[PDB]
Amino acid sequence: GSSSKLKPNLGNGADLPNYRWTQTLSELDLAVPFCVNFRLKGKDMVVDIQRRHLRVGLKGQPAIIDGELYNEVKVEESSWLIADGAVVTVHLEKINKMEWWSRLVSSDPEINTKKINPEN
Repeated sequence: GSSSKLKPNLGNGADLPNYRWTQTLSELDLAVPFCVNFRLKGKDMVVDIQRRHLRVGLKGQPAIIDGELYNEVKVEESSWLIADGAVVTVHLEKINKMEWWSRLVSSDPEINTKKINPEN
């Protein structure tokens, strides 16, 4: 069933405690900050973008994201990087490019999509 919902951010995505994302009809952009006492390198990260699954986290630690995506993405046109100041960013290209997602992964509360503003 459905559960309690969150108000969408100005980018039509969600602000969660550990990450935030925005979207258009065709893509989604995620930011995942890490607060660590070392320089964040690829070797420290396990990130796996699958057709309908996403995993993001530090090696040896509980993943920050590890869940079923709201809908399918084109892996070949999706990507991630470690941006300055230890912020991991992920870009997802949607397969159905005319659909508002209500959440990144199924374990997150949905945003209230009634409040989406297509113009942004």
